[PDB]
Amino acid sequence: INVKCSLPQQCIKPCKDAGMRFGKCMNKKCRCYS
Repeated sequence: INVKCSLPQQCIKPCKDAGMRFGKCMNKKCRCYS
């Protein structure tokens, strides 16, 4: 899914359902990481 990009510190919103905390910004997309 096309999602904006941002640091893992401010990616909790898009990574709330996943229940993750960390993340990775790349390819104009933010990934959720445990």
